[PDB]
Amino acid sequence: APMKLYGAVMSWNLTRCATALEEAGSDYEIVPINFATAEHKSPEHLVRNPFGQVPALQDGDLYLFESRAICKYAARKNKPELLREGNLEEAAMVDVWIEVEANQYTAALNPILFQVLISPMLGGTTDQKVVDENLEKLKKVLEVYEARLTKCKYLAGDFLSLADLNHVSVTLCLFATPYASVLDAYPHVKAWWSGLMERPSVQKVAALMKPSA
Amino acid sequence: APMKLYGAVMSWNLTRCATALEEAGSDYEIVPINFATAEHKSPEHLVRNPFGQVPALQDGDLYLFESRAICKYAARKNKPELLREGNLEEAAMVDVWIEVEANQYTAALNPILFQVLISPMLGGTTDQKVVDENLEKLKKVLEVYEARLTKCKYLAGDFLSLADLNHVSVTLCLFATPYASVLDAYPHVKAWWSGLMERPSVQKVAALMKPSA
Ligand SMILES: CCNc1nc(NC(C)C)nc(SC[C@H](NC(=O)CC[C@H](N)C(=O)O)C(=O)NCC(=O)O)n1
Ligand SMILES: CCNc1nc(NC(C)C)nc(SC[C@H](NC(=O)CC[C@H](N)C(=O)O)C(=O)NCC(=O)O)n1
Repeated sequence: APMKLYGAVMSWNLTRCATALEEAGSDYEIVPINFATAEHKSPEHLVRNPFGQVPALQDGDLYLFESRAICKYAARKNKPELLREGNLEEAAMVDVWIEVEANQYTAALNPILFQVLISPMLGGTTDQKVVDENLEKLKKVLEVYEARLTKCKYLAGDFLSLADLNHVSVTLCLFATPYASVLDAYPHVKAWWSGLMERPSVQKVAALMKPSA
Repeated sequence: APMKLYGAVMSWNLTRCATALEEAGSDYEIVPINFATAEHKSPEHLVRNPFGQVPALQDGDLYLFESRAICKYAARKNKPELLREGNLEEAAMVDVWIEVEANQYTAALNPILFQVLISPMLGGTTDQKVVDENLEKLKKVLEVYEARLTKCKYLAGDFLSLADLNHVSVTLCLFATPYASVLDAYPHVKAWWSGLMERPSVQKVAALMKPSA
């Protein structure tokens, strides 16, 4: 009996777990959730995430939330080589660039991507000040990324981590704007990305969320 | 032998490394970085963290950064009970609530903490509407916490774990500001903090912060 990825396939949080599991090879069924009815906020979803969010990933009697916790369990079933926790120096850095995403990448991206995508489709318009400010930010943050792989071939060094995979969900949405010309004038990160895109679980993902939202 | 933790102790990121370090019994020295002279952007420090912030650990010729990455190292070096790896249900409980603090506890404490401590250092002032408006987000996350620590001794189990220790830092800073009464309305969160104040290692950081009494 496979795993249920709860919540909508639009969200890069959720198209984060599924990049984990599809790369994992896990067994995952996505079960969509109704925000319209508030079913993310029932007793029925107040076992799967007691704040009231998605993703979850139910597994037997397992209720795991948060995106990046969830995306880990993918790793330690499926290819634990994604984690690399045979090595307290290699697990070290895989957790450096796991975190560098949540706090330096996404954190600059998110601001561009709910201004050119969440806000407009909600009736507000693109606030271009706040587009510009985080573009800059995401520039800076893109410098480091270039260096890191101007040297190492990847992010936690020279193997496929959970770190890299964690990057694509939200990055695909840049390519859903014309704002992913940033990715190109840094040459080592661009070509890095393509790599992931080439990989054929970005592709299930990169068509998972393409169709509908 | 010895581990190097860079960054001022006024940072509460930095005091969250340097408390995972204490429980784990590691061997760390805190070398100060200093914001005023911009020691953090020194072409020096950009080798311990290319972004330009504290913390970074130095261990060996290995540098880490990102608080949460480096409280992984401490648990994954000198005390592997703290993560419970090799037990996917318990090791997965832990990662979860490591996101929980990151996204639900601190993500509301942050701007409380900034409003009432940092902000007065620059401009004179605290935005009491910010303070009030993340206060109630924090009252909201508490209630889960109350739910979960009636099910459980500690956060991820009845084991102690990274999980509760990653909280200790900001909760302390929370007793700096006048809103540290909010944990009275929730008795089981009160136990568990005060419980976890008894630890040698929480007090070692209690008086790294305040001078002492
Ligand atoms: C462009 C697409 N962006 C978009 N569209 C919509 N549309 C809607 C149907 C909401 N849904 C989503 S995020 C849902 C959200 N999750 C979270 O932010 C959870 C993220 C958390 N840090 C972790 O990874 O668990 C949550 O529960 N919302 C909190 C709540 O409503 O209480 N994204
Ligand atoms: C007594 C005041 N304590 C105080 N005052 C200020 N701001 C003002 C006081 C000036 N800074 C903070 S710590 C959070 C942040 N570090 C980063 O977030 C680090 C990024 C990463 N997530 C991490 O955990 O290391 C930063 O301070 N680092 C600064 C940096 O970016 O270099 N606290």
